Amino acid sequence: RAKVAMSHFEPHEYIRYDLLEKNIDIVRKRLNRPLTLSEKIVYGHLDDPANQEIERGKTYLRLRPDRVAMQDATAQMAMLQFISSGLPKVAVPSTIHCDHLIEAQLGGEKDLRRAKDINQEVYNFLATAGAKYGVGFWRPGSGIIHQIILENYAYPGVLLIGTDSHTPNGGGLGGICIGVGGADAVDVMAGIPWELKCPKVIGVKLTGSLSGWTSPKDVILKVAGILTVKGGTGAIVEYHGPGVDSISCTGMATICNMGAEIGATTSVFPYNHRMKKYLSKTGRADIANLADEFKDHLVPDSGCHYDQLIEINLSELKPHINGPFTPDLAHPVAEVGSVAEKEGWPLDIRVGLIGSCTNSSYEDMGRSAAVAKQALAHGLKCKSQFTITPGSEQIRATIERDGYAQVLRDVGGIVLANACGPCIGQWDRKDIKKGEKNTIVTSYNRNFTGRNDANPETHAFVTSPEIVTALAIAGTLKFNPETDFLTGKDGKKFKLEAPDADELPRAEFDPGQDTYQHPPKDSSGQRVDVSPTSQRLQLLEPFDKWDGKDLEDLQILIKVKGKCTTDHISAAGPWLKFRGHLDNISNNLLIGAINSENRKANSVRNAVTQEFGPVPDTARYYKQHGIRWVVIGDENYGEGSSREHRALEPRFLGGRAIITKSFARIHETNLKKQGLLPLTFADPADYNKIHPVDKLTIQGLKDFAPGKPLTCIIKHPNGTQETILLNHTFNETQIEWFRAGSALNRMKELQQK
Ligand SMILES: O=C(O)C[C@@](O)(C[N+](=O)[O-])C(=O)O
Ligand code: SF4
Repeated sequence: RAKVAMSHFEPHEYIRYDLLEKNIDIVRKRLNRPLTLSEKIVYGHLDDPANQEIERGKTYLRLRPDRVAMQDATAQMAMLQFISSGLPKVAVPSTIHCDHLIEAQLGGEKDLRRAKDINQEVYNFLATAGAKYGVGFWRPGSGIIHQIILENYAYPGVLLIGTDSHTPNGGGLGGICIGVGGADAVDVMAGIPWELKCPKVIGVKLTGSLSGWTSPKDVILKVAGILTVKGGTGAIVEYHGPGVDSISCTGMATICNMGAEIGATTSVFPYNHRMKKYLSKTGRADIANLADEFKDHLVPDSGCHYDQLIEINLSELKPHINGPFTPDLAHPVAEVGSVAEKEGWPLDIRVGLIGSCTNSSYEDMGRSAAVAKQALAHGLKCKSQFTITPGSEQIRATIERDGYAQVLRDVGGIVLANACGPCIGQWDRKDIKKGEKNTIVTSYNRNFTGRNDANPETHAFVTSPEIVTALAIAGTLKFNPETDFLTGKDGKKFKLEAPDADELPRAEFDPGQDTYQHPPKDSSGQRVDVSPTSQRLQLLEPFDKWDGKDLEDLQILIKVKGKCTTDHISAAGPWLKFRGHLDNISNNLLIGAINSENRKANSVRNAVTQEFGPVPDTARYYKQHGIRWVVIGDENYGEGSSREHRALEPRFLGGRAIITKSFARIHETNLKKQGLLPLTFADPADYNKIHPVDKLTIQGLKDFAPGKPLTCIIKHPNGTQETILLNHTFNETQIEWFRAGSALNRMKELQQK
């Protein structure tokens, strides 16, 4: 066909639209119905399109992703498990991005230099394992994973998996980009088919066009409010309609990115002329030309069916700000000042933070600079503290060159290193004490309790970068940039004009400094060294195989009440230090979950000693004494970030099963991967039949089968027993993971020994 390379760093790996077309055509001859865009890309990547059972919401698809991307907080454990597989080289184009371990303290260069010294052991390990297994390495300072992927690796029609739940960002360039745990990335790096439950498809038809203060962020702040955080579970969100040509390519990436907050499998936009324009300005005009020739396969079929349709008229949409402790609590900016007042949310904004991969594009920085130049023209500067995170080195070098960084510095902003920083709590925040109630507004995406600064009483609101800038200048939520007046230096009242700015640089992007490290694909004789006394890295010891018996008289470690995110199960911030060390990071296990017994965090009753104490310590006491335990959870258990540490930590400390009303997708997959039993109540009311003191027996593991429920005997202290039924979503492939003790153990059994 054409021999067009997948990226500038892999000149030999060609885009296979011929394969994609061939597979779409085998499948549509079988289904004889129009296919949505996500169906064309996903089914076009099936391992076996002639025989695969295809039913939305029901069958597991065996897929062949084109590439794997990892960020350094999840890459360490993905690579420790790849190292246990014993396999010599990764099977597909794979990259590591070092963006999660650079703490914000002093700003830019200073924080990067400190991070490189503090994290040397870990950056060393990743660069060395990268050179040895043939994984490309983007050095600390290079940029945030999703911005480097949009700029270099995402293209129309790619199926990409990343060990990070905001991998959907890549949907802004017409690709299917899906968040997974590190063990799923090991399947694909090992060359074995990746499995994904066939998604439902929610269509969102966009009408009209954006005007004035409304930006692409408002489309997904509005959708999250409509769908709620559990509304997109098990579905891909597919944006379509005449209003799509009104959104820049980075804007589409913004909207696809935050679809992670409604639990969606991923989001996607159809190939159009805004993507073509972005591909040509990022050195990939040959890929835009090839996608023009396969354009029919990169847009939805006429008359395709969506399982749910939502319509949004971009011309009526007005600025939104969401939170404070969930991303789906939506408010127009115009009314948040009055709702805050009512609910007792601090009206004064201590810190305004722009950037992160969600909103650090050249157009986002240009629009924020446009608001900032107006304030400057009246002698004002920010009343709140103000920080700016560039998404990549190329964006930092280009906004520096075109003068936007200096405008943002002149209004009082501090430019932070090109890294997650305050977005996952890597922020040395000193202006408030812990427990001090305060408000910060961000252009980020998640705004859950204690995530930006480990203070549970910080009220974080997510909005667009131009609104964070307007509100940072005002210093209060009780300011609506569309209506209200500011007072300059000179005494005159003035109103902020709506920001206008170029979406892409008129000149080319300035690539900034050299940050990519290609693997020697020659040499590769590296020795990965993990010191046996390291506190940051530890090689894995395999988990135990199943004993062949039912699980009797299980102790409940904790029955959790309400929301239980993976930041409640395995907190980030300070614990990022131990992401490559399973025993040390297991000391945060479930310390944020609320115990229904006393409604406290990290305070559970030890059944033997009858002392209330920390959840980690109690689980290690049960493990030490041979007591197998269970977690009982509520709805959407495991919501959030993809970190497989939330599944590895309960396995390591002696847990056996997690029984909930429902699971978020990535966490449920991660639990199955590590040999635990994620089970749901066949009747959710049965959550109330189980009390912390009850013991449980799960029966029927001997004839464990797809679609057959498991029986659970609740043993009450007084001698009463109640039998209830538990559903599970295991197919046969996955029951083999459970019988072997984990998916990695099963893979190593298939290597003939
Ligand atoms: O797992 C991590 O490293 C944290 C993270 O960036 C990742 N994520 O999976 O969403 C987040 O947003 O919580
Ligand atoms: S922590 Fe924030 S900036 Fe980093 S990859 Fe996740 S969403 Fe993006």
